[PDB]
Amino acid sequence: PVNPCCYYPCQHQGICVRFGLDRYQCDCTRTGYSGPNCTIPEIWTWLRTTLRPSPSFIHFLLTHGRWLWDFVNATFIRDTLMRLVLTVRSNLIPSPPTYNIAHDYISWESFSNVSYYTRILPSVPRDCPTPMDTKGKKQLPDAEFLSRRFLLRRKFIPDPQSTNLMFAFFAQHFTHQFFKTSGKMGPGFTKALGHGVDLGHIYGDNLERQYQLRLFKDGKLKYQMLNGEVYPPSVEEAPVLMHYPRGIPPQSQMAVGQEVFGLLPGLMLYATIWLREHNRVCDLLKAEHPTWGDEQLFQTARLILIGETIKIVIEEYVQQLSGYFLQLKFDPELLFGAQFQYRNRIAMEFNQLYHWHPLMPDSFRVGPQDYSYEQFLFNTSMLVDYGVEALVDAFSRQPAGRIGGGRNIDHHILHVAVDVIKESRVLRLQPFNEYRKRFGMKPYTSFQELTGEKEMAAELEELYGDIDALEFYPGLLLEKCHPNSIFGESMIEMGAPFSLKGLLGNPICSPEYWKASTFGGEVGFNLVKTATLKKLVCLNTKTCPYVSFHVPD
Amino acid sequence: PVNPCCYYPCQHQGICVRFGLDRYQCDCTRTGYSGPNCTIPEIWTWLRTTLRPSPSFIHFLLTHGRWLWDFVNATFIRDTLMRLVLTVRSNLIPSPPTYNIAHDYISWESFSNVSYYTRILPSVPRDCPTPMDTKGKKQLPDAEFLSRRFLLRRKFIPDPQSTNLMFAFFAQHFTHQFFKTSGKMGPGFTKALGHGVDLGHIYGDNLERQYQLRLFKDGKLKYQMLNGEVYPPSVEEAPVLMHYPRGIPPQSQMAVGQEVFGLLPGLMLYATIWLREHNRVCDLLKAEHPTWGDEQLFQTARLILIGETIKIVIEEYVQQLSGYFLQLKFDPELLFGAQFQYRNRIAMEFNQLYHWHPLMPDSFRVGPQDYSYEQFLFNTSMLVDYGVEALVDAFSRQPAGRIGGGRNIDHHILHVAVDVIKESRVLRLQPFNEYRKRFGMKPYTSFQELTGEKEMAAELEELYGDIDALEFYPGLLLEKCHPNSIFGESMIEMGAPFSLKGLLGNPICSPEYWKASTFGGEVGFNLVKTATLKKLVCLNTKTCPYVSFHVPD
Ligand code: HEM
Ligand code: HEM
Ligand SMILES: C=CCc1cccc(-c2nc(-c3ccccc3Cl)c(-c3ccccc3Cl)[nH]2)c1OC(=O)COC
Ligand SMILES: C=CCc1cccc(-c2nc(-c3ccccc3Cl)c(-c3ccccc3Cl)[nH]2)c1OC(=O)COC
Ligand SMILES: *[C@@H]1O[C@H](CO)[C@@H](O[C@@H]2O[C@H](CO)[C@@H](O)[C@H](O)[C@H]2NC(C)=O)[C@H](O)[C@H]1NC(C)=O
Ligand SMILES: *[C@@H]1O[C@H](CO)[C@@H](O[C@@H]2O[C@H](CO)[C@@H](O)[C@H](O)[C@H]2NC(C)=O)[C@H](O)[C@H]1NC(C)=O
Ligand SMILES: *[C@@H]1O[C@H](CO)[C@@H](O[C@@H]2O[C@H](CO)[C@@H](O)[C@H](O)[C@H]2NC(C)=O)[C@H](O)[C@H]1NC(C)=O
Ligand SMILES: *[C@@H]1O[C@H](CO)[C@@H](O[C@@H]2O[C@H](CO)[C@@H](O)[C@H](O)[C@H]2NC(C)=O)[C@H](O)[C@H]1NC(C)=O
Ligand SMILES: *[C@@H]1O[C@H](CO)[C@@H](O[C@@H]2O[C@H](CO)[C@@H](O)[C@H](O)[C@H]2NC(C)=O)[C@H](O)[C@H]1NC(C)=O
Ligand SMILES: *[C@@H]1O[C@H](CO)[C@@H](O[C@@H]2O[C@H](CO)[C@@H](O)[C@H](O)[C@H]2NC(C)=O)[C@H](O)[C@H]1NC(C)=O
Repeated sequence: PVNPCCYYPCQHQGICVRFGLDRYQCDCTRTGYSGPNCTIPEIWTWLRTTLRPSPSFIHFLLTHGRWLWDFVNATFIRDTLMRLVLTVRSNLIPSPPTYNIAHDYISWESFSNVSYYTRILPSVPRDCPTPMDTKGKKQLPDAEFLSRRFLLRRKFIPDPQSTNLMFAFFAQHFTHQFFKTSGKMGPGFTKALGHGVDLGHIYGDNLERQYQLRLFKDGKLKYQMLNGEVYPPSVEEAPVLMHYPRGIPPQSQMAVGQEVFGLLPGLMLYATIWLREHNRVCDLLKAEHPTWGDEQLFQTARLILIGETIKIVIEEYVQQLSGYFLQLKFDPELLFGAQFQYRNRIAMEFNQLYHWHPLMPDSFRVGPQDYSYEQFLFNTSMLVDYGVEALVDAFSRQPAGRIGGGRNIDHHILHVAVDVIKESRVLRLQPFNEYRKRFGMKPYTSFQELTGEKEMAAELEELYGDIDALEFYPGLLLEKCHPNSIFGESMIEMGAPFSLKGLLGNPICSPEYWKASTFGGEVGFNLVKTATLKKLVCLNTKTCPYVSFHVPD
Repeated sequence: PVNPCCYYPCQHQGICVRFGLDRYQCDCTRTGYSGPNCTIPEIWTWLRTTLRPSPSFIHFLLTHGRWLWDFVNATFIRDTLMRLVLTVRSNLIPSPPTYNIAHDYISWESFSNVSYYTRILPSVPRDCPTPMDTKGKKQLPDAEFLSRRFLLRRKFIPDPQSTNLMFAFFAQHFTHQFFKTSGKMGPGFTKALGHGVDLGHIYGDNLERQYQLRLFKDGKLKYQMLNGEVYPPSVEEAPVLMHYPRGIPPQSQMAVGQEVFGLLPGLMLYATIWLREHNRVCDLLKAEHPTWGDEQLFQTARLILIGETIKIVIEEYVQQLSGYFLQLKFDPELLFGAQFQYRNRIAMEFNQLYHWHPLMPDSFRVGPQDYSYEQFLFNTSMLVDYGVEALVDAFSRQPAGRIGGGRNIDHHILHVAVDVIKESRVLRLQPFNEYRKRFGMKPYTSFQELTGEKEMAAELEELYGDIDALEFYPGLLLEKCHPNSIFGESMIEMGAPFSLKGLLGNPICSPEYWKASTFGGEVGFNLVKTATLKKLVCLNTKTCPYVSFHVPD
C-alpha cells in the first residue's frame, strides 16, 4: 500500500503520524485548527486568517508612502511594530528544533547531537512513487540542464536596490560561520556547532584553532605587518589548517578562523577588518581594565564583536536587503516580554535558501583594472597590494547582481547551483508549495503564476509536469520578484524567520547576558549599541573610503 | 592592593566588575535595586521584600493545616499556586548560564563548551588574604577532621519523614545521569553533556555506547534471561566499558548506560527496572506502529521514559522530599505562558548540594538477612539471587537516614564527604552566607544560629573563626533542620531552583515537544501522564511487591 503521509494531508503545522498498515492520524495540538487534516479553524484562528493582509500588500506598505513612515520611525509606533513583526516572524521556527536528515520525528538524538542540521519539514518518505510526492513525474529534471536553462546568467542583470559587492562578500563572510557543511560526514551535517552568530569565522570552530590563532597577550589575536598595515598572521606564525593552492609559499598564506577565506580576497578582507577590530577592542578594555588577563580580555572582546556584528546585520544588512521604509532597530529588550527561546539550530532549508551566488558579477572592477574570475579567485597577493581601503572602496562602488527572477547566475559559479539541486534531492526536501504552506502562504497554482511570464514557465511545466512537484531551490530563484526588488515573495517569508531567530536567538540578546557588565563596562556596551559598517571599516584604516551596502546614487 | 571584589560588596545579584588598579563598579541592571552596591530597592522590589513571609513561615503553611490543603488540591487554587511556585523557584538560576570553573564572567566559551559545569556565583578571587573572603582564618579547617567530628555518624539517625532506601537508591540512580564528573579532565567538568534528564544512565552518554547496548530489533535494548526474568546483558554480549572488580566472569557482569552501576545492587536494580520498561514500551509502540523501524521505535520509547521519569520525580520523589500537603503535579502547560528557557546546565553547586550520603544506613536489611557494606557493595550476584521484586520490597520497608543536622554519614562512605570538602576548596566556592544572600535569604549571624545548638556551634566557631567564612557543603548538612524534616531551610531554597530548572527545563516540557505525536500517539502520551512508581515496578514483574518512597506507617 501507499504511505498516506506522502499526500502531505495535514495543513497548518499538523504532524502526520502513521497508525497501522495504511492509516494515519494528525496531531493538530496547538496548530490553531482541528479535524482529521487540521483544516477546521478555531474561532480566533479564523478571525486572524480573515483580517489578514496579503504578503504582497504588506511589502507595498513598507516600501511606499514615506511621509507616514518618517513619522512612524520617530515615534513609539516603530517599537510596537518592531515587537509586532519581531514577535511574529519567529513563531514559524520550531524551538527547540524538531527534525534532522536522519530523523523525521521529534527525538532526543536530534536534539542532543548538534552535528545535524535541523529541519522545518520532514523528508519525503522513501516508500512513495514520485521523488517529491504522490504528484509529478517519476524522474526529476536534470539538475545541470535546469541550471544551464533557467539559472544560468546570459546578460548581467543588476540589483535594482543598488546592492554592491561589498554587501555580497559580507553575506558570504557573515554566513560562513554557521554554514560549514562537513564533506566527510556528508550533506546534512555541520562543522559549525555554534549554530548561529558565534563569529566562528574569526575565532575558529574549536578551542584548538583559536588557541593557535590567539596571541595570548592582552587578549589579542596574532597578526603580521605588511606595508605598515595590520594583516592576519601567515600560516607559518599561526599553524592552523587552511585550504590553499599547493606550493603557495607558507609566508604569503594567512591564518583565519574559517579554513576557506583564503580563496577570495573579499572574504579575507573582512577577516582582516574583524581582526583589527578585535585587537582594537582588546586595547580599549586593557585601558579601563588593567587588572585583567588574556582570557578575560579575549572573551569579552569576542562578545563585543558578536554584539556589533548582529547590530550591523539588523540595522544595515537587512535594512538594505528589505528596502523597508520602517527603520529596523537592534534592541534585544523588545523580546523581554514575549516567550522567546534564546537558542538557534541551523536548518538545512536555511542553507539551501541562502545560496545567493547571483550577487556575484561577471567580473570584478577594482578602480582602473578589471580582474576576471581566474585572475581574482585564489589571488594570495591582491589584498596586500591594494590595501583594505582601496578594495572596500572598489567593492562598494561596483553593482551586484539581482538574486531572484532567474537566469542570473554566472557560469563560473553555476556548478554550485547544480550541486545544490543535487544536494536538495539527496537531503530529500519537500516540494516548494509545501514549504509555502508551512510558511504561511497559499501554494502557487501553476508555473505561470510562479514566474509571472509565459515562456520559461511553460518549459518548467514540461520538465516537472505539475506545479506541486516543483523543487525548493529552483522555485525560490525563479519566483517573480517583487516590484523593483532584489528577490521575490517566498525568499522574504521563508528566510526572514531563520535570520531573525539566528540573530536575536544569540544568548547575548537574552536578559541574562544583555547588560553592560557582560561587555566589561559601558564602553563595550556602547560599542555594540552604536556600531556601524562605516565605523567598523574606517576606525581600522589610515583613511576612510566609501563603505556602504549600496553604490552611490 | 586588595581586590575589592573579595568583599562581596554587591547584593541582590549585582555583578562586581573591576575598574582600574583598585576600584570596582556593579551592574545592578535588572537586579531590582540601585546604588553602588545595589542596596537601594526600587519601588516594586521594596513592595515585594516587605510583604514577604519568611521561608520558615511558608514551610509552616505547606506542612500544616491539612483541611485547607485538601480543599486547595481539589480546586484550581492548586494550578494557580503551581504557576506561582514554578515562576518563583526558577528565576534565581541564570539561563543561558553565566560562569564556570575557569571563567568568572559571561563568555562565549562558557556557553558553547558543555564540558564545563556551570556556576551561580563567581569564584573567590585568587589575590585575596583568606581562602573564602577578606574574613575568617588564613587556613581552612582540616576536611578529614571536619568530617570525623561533625559529619561522621555516631548513632543511626533515621529520616522522620519515613524515607526508605528505595528512595535513596533512586536519588543516586536518577542523579547519576547529570552528575558524572570526568576524573581525567579534573573536578569542575562533566561527562554528562545532556546536562539534564536525558536518561544517559540508561542509554549511555554517547552514540557509540548506546549502539552497543541497543538490540537494533524493534527499538529494544539487549538483555539476558536469568531464572526466567529479564536482566541487562552481560558485558560479553554488549561490549561497553564498565568499572568492575578484576577477574569477575564477564557472563556475570552486566552492561548499562552508566559505567558505575555495577558497584551497588540498588543502582543495577533500577537500571534493570528501566530496561524492562523500555522494552515493554517498545512492544506497545510496535503494536500500534507496525510500519516503524528500529531507530524510530527506540527514540520514541526513550522520550516516553524521559517523560514518565520526570512525572515520577515531581509527583512522587519531590512529593516525599518536601512533606508538602500541596499535591505537586507535573504539567508543562503551567509554564507555557511565562518566559521559560527550555534548557539546563548542571551547576557545580548543585553537585555539591545533592551529596546525600547520610541517607545510607549502617547495614542493609534484606528480609531475614543483614548484609554489611563489604558484603553488600560490589556483589555481582545479589540482584539475580534475590530477584527484582524481593529487593524492591526489602528497600521500601527499610528506613533511610536523615540528611541534615550533621553527624549522620556512615564511616564507610565518609571518605566521600572529605573529598567533597576538598573539591569545594579546589573549585573555590564562595562562603555559605554568600550563597544564602544569592538565594534570597538573610545571612546567619553566628554558628549558634546555624546549628540551633551550643556545643557543636562553639567548636565550629573555633575552627572557622567567623560565620561569614563558613564553607558551602558543611553549612548545608549542619544547618538546623526544619521541624520533623529531612533537611533544613538552606537545602530547600537552594536545591529547588536547580531541581525544578532541570526537570521542567527538559525540552519535552516545551510547547514544541509536549504533544501526543512526540510520543507516537496517545498511548505514549498517557504513559507519561499517568506514570507512577508502583506501575514502573509492578508492570515489569511477575508479582507486585511493596514499592514506595516511604516505609509502611
Ligand atoms: C565568487 C564568489 C563565490 C564563490 C567562488 C563561491 C563558492 C562556493 C563553493 C565552491 C561552495 C561549495 C558548494 C558545494 O561544494 O556544493 C559554496 C557554498 C556556499 N555559498 Fe558560495 N561562492 C561565492 C559567492 C557566494 C555568495 C555571494 C554567497 C551569499 C550568501 C554564497 C553563499 C554560499 C553558502 C551559504 C554556501 C554553503 C556552504 C556550506 O553549506 O558549507 N556564496 N560557495
Ligand atoms: C552505598 C551508597 C553510596 C556509595 C557507595 C557512593 C559512592 C560514591 C563515590 C565513591 C563518589 C565519588 C566521590 C569522590 O570520588 O570524591 C560519589 C559521588 C556522588 N554521590 Fe554517592 N554514594 C552512595 C550514596 C549516594 C546517595 C544516596 C546519593 C544521593 C543523592 C549520592 C549522591 C552522589 C553524587 C550526586 C555524587 C557526585 C558524582 C560526581 O560528581 O561525579 N550518593 N558517590
Ligand atoms: C529588529 C529587527 C528584526 C530582525 C532581526 C534580525 C533579522 C531580521 C531579518 N529580516 C529579514 C527581512 C524581513 C523582511 C523583508 C526582507 C528581509 Cl531580508 C531577514 C531576512 C529574510 C530573508 C532572507 C534573509 C534575511 Cl537576513 N532577516 C529581522 O527582521 C527585520 O529586521 C526586518 O523585518 C522586520
Ligand atoms: C510543578 C512542580 C515544579 C517542580 C518540578 C520538579 C522538581 C521540583 C522540586 N521541588 C523541590 C522542593 C521545593 C520546595 C520545597 C521542597 C522541595 Cl524538595 C525540589 C528540591 C529542592 C531541594 C532539594 C532537592 C529537590 Cl528535588 N525540586 C519542583 O518544584 C516543586 O514542585 C515544589 O516547589 C515548591
Ligand atoms: C484529508 O486529506 C486526505 C488526503 O488528501 C483525504 O483522503 C483522500 O480522500 C479522497 C476523497 O475520498 C480519496 O479519494 C482519497 O483516496 C483519500 N486519500 C487518502 C490517503 O486517504 C481526506 O479526505 C482528507 N480529509 C477530509 C475530512 O476530507
Ligand atoms: C552525531 O551523529 C553522527 C551520525 O549520527 C555520529 O557520527 C557517526 O557515528 C556512528 C557511530 O558512532 C558511526 O558509525 C558513523 O560513521 C559516524 N559518522 C556518520 C556521518 O554517521 C556522531 O558521532 C554524533 N555526534 C555525537 C556528539 O554524538
Ligand atoms: C592578482 O592580482 C594582482 C593585482 O594585485 C595581479 O597583478 C596585476 O595584473 C594585472 C593584469 O592582470 C596588471 O595590470 C597589474 O600591473 C598587476 N599588478 C601587480 C602588482 O602585479 C595578478 O595578476 C593577479 N594574480 C592572478 C593569478 O591573476
Ligand atoms: C559597598 O560596600 C563596600 C564594602 O563593604 C563599602 O566599602 C566600605 O565602606 C566602609 C564605610 O564607608 C569603609 O569603612 C570601608 O573601609 C569600606 N571598605 C572597602 C574595601 O572599601 C562601601 O562603602 C559600600 N558602598 C556604599 C555606598 O555604602
Ligand atoms: C572545553 O574546554 C576544555 C578546557 O578549556 C577543553 O579541554 C582542554 O583543551 C585544551 C586545548 O585543547 C587542552 O590543553 C586541555 O588539556 C584540555 N583539557 C582540560 C581539562 O583543560 C575542551 O577541548 C573544550 N571542549 C570543546 C568542545 O570546546
Ligand atoms: C552477595 O550476596 C549474597 C546473597 O545473595 C551472599 O550470599 C549469602 O551469604 C549469606 C551470608 O553472608 C548466607 O547466609 C547466604 O546463604 C548466602 N546466599 C547464597 C545464595 O550464597 C554473598 O555472600 C554476597 N557476596 C559478598 C561479596 O558479600
